[PDB]
Amino acid sequence: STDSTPVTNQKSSGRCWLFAATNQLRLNVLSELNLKEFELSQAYLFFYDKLEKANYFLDQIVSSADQDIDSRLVQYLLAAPTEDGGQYSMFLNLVKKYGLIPKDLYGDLPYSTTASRKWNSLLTTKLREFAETLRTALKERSADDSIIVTLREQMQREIFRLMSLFMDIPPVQPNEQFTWEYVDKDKKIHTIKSTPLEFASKYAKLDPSTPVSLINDPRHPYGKLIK
Amino acid sequence: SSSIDISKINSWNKEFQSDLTHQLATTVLKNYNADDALLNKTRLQKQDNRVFNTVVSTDSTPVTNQKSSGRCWLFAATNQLRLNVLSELNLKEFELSQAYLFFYDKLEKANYFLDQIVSSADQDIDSRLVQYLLAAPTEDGGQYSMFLNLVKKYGLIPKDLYGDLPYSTTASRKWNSLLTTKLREFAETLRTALKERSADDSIIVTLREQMQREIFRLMSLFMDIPPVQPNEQFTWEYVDKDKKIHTIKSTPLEFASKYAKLDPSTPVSLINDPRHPYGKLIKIDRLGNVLGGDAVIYLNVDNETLSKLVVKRLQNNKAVFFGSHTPKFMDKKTGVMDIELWNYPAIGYNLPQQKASRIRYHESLMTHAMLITGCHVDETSKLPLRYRVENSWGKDSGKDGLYVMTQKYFEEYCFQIVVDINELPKELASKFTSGKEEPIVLPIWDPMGALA
Amino acid sequence: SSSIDISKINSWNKEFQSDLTHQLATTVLKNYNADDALLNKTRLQKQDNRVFNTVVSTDSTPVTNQKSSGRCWLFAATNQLRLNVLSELNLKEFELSQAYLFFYDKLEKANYFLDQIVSSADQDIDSRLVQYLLAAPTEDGGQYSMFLNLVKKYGLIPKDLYGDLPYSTTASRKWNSLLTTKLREFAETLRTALKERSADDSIIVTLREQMQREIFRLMSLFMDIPPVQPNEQFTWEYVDKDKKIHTIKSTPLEFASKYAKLDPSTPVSLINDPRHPYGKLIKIDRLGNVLGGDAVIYLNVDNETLSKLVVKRLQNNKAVFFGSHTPKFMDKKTGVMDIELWNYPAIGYNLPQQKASRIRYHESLMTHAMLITGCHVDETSKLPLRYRVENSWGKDSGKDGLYVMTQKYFEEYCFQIVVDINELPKELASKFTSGKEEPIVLPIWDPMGALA
Ligand SMILES: [Hg+2]
Ligand SMILES: [Hg+2]
Ligand SMILES: [Hg+2]
Ligand SMILES: [Hg+2]
Ligand SMILES: [Hg+2]
Ligand SMILES: [Hg+2]
Ligand SMILES: [Hg+2]
Ligand SMILES: [Hg+2]
Repeated sequence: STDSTPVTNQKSSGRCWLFAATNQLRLNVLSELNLKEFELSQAYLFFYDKLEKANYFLDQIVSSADQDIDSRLVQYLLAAPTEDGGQYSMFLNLVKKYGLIPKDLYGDLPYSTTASRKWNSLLTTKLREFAETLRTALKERSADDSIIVTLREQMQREIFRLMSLFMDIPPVQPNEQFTWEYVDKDKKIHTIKSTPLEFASKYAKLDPSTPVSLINDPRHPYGKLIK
Repeated sequence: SSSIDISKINSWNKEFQSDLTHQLATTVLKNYNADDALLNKTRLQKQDNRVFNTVVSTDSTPVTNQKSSGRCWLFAATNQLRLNVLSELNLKEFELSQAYLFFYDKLEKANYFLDQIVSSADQDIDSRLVQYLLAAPTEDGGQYSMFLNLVKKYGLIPKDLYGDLPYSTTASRKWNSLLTTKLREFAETLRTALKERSADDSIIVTLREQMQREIFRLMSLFMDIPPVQPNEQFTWEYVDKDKKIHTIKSTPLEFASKYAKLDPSTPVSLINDPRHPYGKLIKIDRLGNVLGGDAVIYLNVDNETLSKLVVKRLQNNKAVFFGSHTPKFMDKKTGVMDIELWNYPAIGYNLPQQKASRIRYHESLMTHAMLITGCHVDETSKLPLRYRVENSWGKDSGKDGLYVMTQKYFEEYCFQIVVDINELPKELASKFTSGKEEPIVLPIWDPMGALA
Repeated sequence: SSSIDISKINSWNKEFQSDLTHQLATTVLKNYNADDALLNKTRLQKQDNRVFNTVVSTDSTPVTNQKSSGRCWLFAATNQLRLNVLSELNLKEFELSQAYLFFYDKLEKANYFLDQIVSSADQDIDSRLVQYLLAAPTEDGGQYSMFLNLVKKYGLIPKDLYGDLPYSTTASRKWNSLLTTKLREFAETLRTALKERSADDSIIVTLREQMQREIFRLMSLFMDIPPVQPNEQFTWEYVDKDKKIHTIKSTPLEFASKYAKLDPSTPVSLINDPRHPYGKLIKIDRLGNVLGGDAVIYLNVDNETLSKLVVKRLQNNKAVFFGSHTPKFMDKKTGVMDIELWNYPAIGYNLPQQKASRIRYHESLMTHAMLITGCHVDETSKLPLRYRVENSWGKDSGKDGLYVMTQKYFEEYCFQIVVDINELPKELASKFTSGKEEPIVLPIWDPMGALA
C-alpha cells in the first residue's frame, strides 16, 4: 500500500543492502507518520558498518595469526577488509547496537558516502600495515598480553581518526536523545524527541528478533541450516 | 578492548576536533576526493619535468589506445617493436596489429584452461586451485613470456591488415563474460566425464575437440580469425615519409623477424621481488596462455642493477617494457607518477610498510605494463632521476599520452622490466643458460603471477 | 619597516610552513575555491532546515527569474503583491508584469538624469557628484520608494499583457550601455548650453525635449511601450484553479489597488544602519527615478524590533521585502545564508570588524532585494532562528528557488525591510507623521544609497 518515496540512490558505493533493508522499514515510518517522502539514514549505518569491519578485521588477523601469510584465509582477510557490501544479519548486528535515525539528521552529504572507493583504499592500505604489525607482535607474545592489547587500541584509534576525516561520527549516541521536526502530508509541523535505539522500534517498527533470511542453495539439502 | 566502545570513540572524536589540522582536514575531506584535495602543486611544479637527456631516437607514432580492454601488455610489447619498423621503413606513423595477438591469446587461454581443468580433475571443485582456474579463464592481461609464446607460434602483422575494428577489441567485457560462462559449463562437463574415464580415453579426447570447436565458433562471432595464417603470405602496400608507395609481401612469422626485428630467444624478464633472494630465478606455477608454450620465469634482481640495465638499454636506443602498480601514485591528468605528489602527511597519513611486505600483505602487485622511452640522469655525477613513460590510453591521457615516473616510484611501485640476455652481466645471464638454477616456484595465485 | 622586505617574507614563510595546518591549507587552497574547499558539511547538516512554523498561506507560484538584469527589487516587490491576486482570484500560477515597471523605470531614470545634470551644471565636470551622476545613469537597481513612485504614476498590470519577451528584459547590459553612451553625450550638450543660458530659457527647454524624445525613441527599439496607458482600460481573460474562465476589464492604476491590494500610502522602509542613531530618519540625497517622485527615506531601527516586526507581519500573513548583501555568506547550490557555513577559522581567517564599520569601510552594503515568506521561532520560549526566503533566480537556484537565512545573517548582512506604517509602534509610526523629524541626510554615493 505505501509507496517508496523518494527513490533512493546509493551512487558509487556498495550500500545496496542498507538501502534495501531501510527501504523496507521506511514504509512503516512513512505510513505511521503520514509523510509524503521519507528516508532513514543509510549513511548512519554505513559509518558504523565500516568502523566495525575495520575493527573486526583486526580480530580476524589475531585469531588466524598462527596461519601463514600466504594461506587462503589470511589472503582472503586481506583482500577487502572494508568493502561496503553486507548481509541482513550484519544489518541487524548494527541496528541492535546503534538503532536507526531519520536521514534529516545525518545524510549522504560527505563525498565518501556516494564515492567510497578512495576512502576504502586509504583505510585498507593502513589495515594491511596493521595486519603485519599485529602478526609480528604475535610471534613473540600472546593476544591477552598487555602489550598486544595496547597495540590494538592504538590501531582502533587511528582507524577512527581516519574515518572521522571522511565522515562525521553520527550526531547522537544510540541511547542519546535527538529532536526531529518534520511536516506531514497535511503541511502540519511535528517534533519527535527519541533516541536512535528507541526510534528503531517505536517508529521504524523493527523487532530485530523476528527476521530470518531464507536462502535457495541447490548444492545443499533443504530444511538444513547453512552458516 | 577488542570491541568498538561508543564512549571511547566519542572521547577520541572530542580530542581530534580540538586539533586545528584535523578540523580543516575533515572539512575538506568531506568535500573532495582525497587525491584531488591533497594534490600538492608545489611539488607538482618541480616534478612535472619533461626534459630527458637520454631518449630513444624514434618517436612513438601514433599514441595507442587499448580502450576498454586489459591489452596493455600487448600494446607495450608491440610499442617497443613498432619503433624498429617505423625506423627501418621510414614511416611517419606505424602500428603492429595488437588485435592479431589478442585474438590468438584469447583462443589459446580458453583452450589452455580446459587442459588446466583436466590436469586438476583430481582436486575438489572447491579447492583453491580449481576455484582460481574458474575465476578469470579468459582475462585480457598477460606477461611478456606469454607475449613471446604467441609471437613464436603466430608471428606479427601490420595493423593495416587487421585492426581494432570489432566492438570487442575496445570493449571486451561482454565477450569474455559469454566465453567464461561457457567454459565454466565445460569445466563441469569435463570433470564429470573424468570421474569415470581417463584423459587419454578416446571419449574424453572427442569431448575436448567439440569444446575447442565451440570456443572457436563463439570467438569468430566477435572477431574474425586473422586474414593470413602464420606461414601464409600477405601483401602490404604503404607510403613512407617521402610520400613514396611501397609493397611488402611477407608472412606473419617472417615479418616479425625481418621487419619487427624480434628474436624471441633474447628477451628475458627481470623482476624486483624483495621477498626472495636476488640472483635467484622465480617461476610462476601454471601461468600461461599457449598450451605447451614457455613458462613465466623471472630473474630476481636489485634496483641498483635494474636502474643501470634501463639506462644502458636506453643508451642502446631501445625502449623498455616494464610492469608496475597502476594507478598507485599516478596522476592521469598530468601524467606524473610520484609517490610524494599528494600531501597525505599533512593529514597525518603515513605508510611505513616495506615493498616485500606490501606484496606479502595483498597491497601491491603489477597491474599494468607500459613503456620507458627515456630517462634523465642527474647532469653532474649522480644517477637517474626520472623516466619518460609511453602509455596506451590515447593521446589525451597524461601529457599527450606520455607520463614521467620518478626513480623512487620505479624502485617502489614498479616490479619488472624486460631486457635482452646479452645486455646482462655474465653473472646474471648465466642463471638463464646454466642448469644449477632451480627456480623458486610460486603458486599461480601469487601477486607476481598476477598478469598485466 | 613600511616596505616589503624579501628576507622578512621568506623568514615568515619558513615559519608558516612548519605549522601542519598551514601546510594542509596551502595544499588545498591552491586546488579549489576557498568557499568550495571550506564549505562545512557538519554545519550544513544542521543549518539546511526547511521547516518553518510561521509561513504565508499562499505559495509563490511560479518561481520567477530576473535573468541578466538587476530587476530584483521589482520582482521582490511584485512577488509580495502577486500573492494577493493569486489568493483573491483563486489562481494556480500568477505574475504581475515586472517588465512593465522596468520599461517605465528606465525611461524615468534617463529623464531624471538630465534634470540632475541641469541642477549640478554649476559644478566641475570632474566633481564627485557629476562623475557619480555619469557613472550609471540607467542601472536596473532600485529602492522600494522608487518602486512606489512608479506604481503611483503607472499602476500595475498582469504579466499576461506584457512580459519578458524582449531580449533586453533578460539581458539588459547592452541596452543600458547604448542609452548611457547617449546620455553622456547629452550631459555634455546640456552643460555647454547651460554656460551661456539659464535652465528656464526657451532654448534649453527645447533642448531637453529633443533629448527626452531620442531617449524614448531608443528605448522603444528594445522594448514596446506598454499596451495601455495608466488610466486606460484593458481586458484580461484568465482561468482559475477550477478550470473556469474569467475576464477582467480594469486600468493599470485601478488594478493595482483593486486586485493587487496596494495602498501606496502605507509602506515604509525600515533600515538597520548602525552608524546612525535609531529612531532617526535617514534620507538619501538625490536618489530617485521619477522626476518629482518621492525621496528615499528610512526609519533607522534596532534588530530586536526589526525581528519582531517581521514575525508579526508574517503572522498577519504578509511577505516581507528585504534588502541585504548578496552573495555574502550565501550558498547558491543549497540556498543557505549562514555566516558560519564555511570553516574560515580552520585556516585562521577571522573578521572582527563591526557592522557599522563594515558599512563605513566600503565592505558591506545592500546589493539584492528578496522576499521573506516564512520564519521559524524556537519552539519553546525563545526567538526566531531562521527565515524562508524567495529569490528571483529561477527554480533551480537554492532549493527550488528558495533560500533559508539565519537570524544572525539577518542581523549582520541584511540592512532593510518594508512594513506598513500601521504595523509600527506609535513611537515609530509618528516619526513618519510628525514634523520634528529632520532626516539625517546622506549623499547619493552613501552605501545605503546604493540601490538593489
Ligand atoms: Hg592491463
Ligand atoms: Hg638516464
Ligand atoms: Hg637512467
Ligand atoms: Hg621496475
Ligand atoms: Hg538587483
Ligand atoms: Hg517565527
Ligand atoms: Hg520570526
Ligand atoms: Hg534586515
